[PDB]
Amino acid sequence: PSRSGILVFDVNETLLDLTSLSPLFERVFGDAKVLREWFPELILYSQTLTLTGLYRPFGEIAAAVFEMVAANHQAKVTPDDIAELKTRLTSMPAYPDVAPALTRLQDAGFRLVTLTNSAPSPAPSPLEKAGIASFFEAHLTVHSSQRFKPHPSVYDSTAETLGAKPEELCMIACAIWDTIGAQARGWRGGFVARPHNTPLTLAEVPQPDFIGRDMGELADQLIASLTA
Amino acid sequence: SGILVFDVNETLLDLTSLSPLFERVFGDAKVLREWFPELILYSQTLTLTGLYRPFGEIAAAVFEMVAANHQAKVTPDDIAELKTRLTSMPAYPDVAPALTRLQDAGFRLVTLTNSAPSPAPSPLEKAGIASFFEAHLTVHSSQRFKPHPSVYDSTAETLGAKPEELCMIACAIWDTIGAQARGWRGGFVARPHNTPLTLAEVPQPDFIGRDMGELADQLIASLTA
Repeated sequence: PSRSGILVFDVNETLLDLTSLSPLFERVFGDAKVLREWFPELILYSQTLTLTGLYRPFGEIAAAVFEMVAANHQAKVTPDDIAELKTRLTSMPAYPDVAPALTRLQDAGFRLVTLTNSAPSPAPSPLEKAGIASFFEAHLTVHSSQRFKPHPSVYDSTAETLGAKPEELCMIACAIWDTIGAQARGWRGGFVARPHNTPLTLAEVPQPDFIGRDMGELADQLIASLTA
Repeated sequence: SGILVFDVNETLLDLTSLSPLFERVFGDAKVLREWFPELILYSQTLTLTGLYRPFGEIAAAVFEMVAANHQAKVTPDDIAELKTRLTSMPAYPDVAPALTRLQDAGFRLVTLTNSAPSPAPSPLEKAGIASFFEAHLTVHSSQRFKPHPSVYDSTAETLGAKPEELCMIACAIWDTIGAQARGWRGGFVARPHNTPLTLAEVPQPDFIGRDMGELADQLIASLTA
């Protein structure tokens, strides 16, 4: 029974702050801005392996891509750097606005779930460390699909697992590519702006059903919609 | 004998020629290196989700998206200039000699690109190197971007070739990965800001050159290995 609806949250960038990796980019590359290059490269190659029928765990593509991007700049990279990337990736802090919005949405009767590209860790997971894991009834990953978002099977198997119908699900992300993936499967999409994350707009591509400049505004819209 | 299938953007045609537009709009030409992966990422996203728009339009919408991300102002004029520049990239100096060599060596030469067909003249025609090729293929008719398996299979089908007779040439390792997954050979050419991805269990390129001349040496070598 979905209640107000099921809200399926993306984790990296959406809940957890990617700029917390900056220091490592500042040091190794002499420019923190390289973060904004390495990340799309990472997403790109995860969707590449997905399209060609290959799978390696996200953190591993992340390390290979960090190496790749390093070579591209002629920047030196030690096995120490790669381990720190793993450390920082799995320890990203939650945006301050997340816990109050999760509280409000729970109280408004929403079911709350996470769906990430990141492979299962041993405990503690990044959200556990961040102190926000317990807001959610389930924490799912692409590892069981052996394919990255936005492949349809990631969303479909998630809806299966939750015994939910697409009309009852809402994918929440700051990445329009993830909302696009979910909407194409019949889910609703909810966009939350994060610094350096604005929506893409393109003909024939459904827009998000809900948009907020931050998680609190998005929760205003999701809650408003229950009675609107 | 062997069919070499060349990626076009970045590989044959010089992407850094877009720099002055990134300089002007963003106060930093390096933003080129953020925009371009976002573009490829979104093309692949559309393909994965059953959506399609031409590459040049994804390019424009991603350019706007990245502008907003930087809080940089962007007018319809800036977008128009992106189109013009995307369709006018010059050939790297090393291309015509390498292609002359490969042709004289007996290779069939073919191009394959994500970019939609335009009215003549094409980017390759303007650069003066189109005529080295026997065919210019695009993903357009199939409405799926590289590296979706069907792009390569439909290419082999179109050329009446089997996978063993084909070698994908790109500075984009994701494109060589795409082709090798369908049993093609892959040939990687370093271009500035492109180095190979090395990842466990992902096939490496069959051939690697630090430029198109060196790549052509290795391909000419494997003729009687």
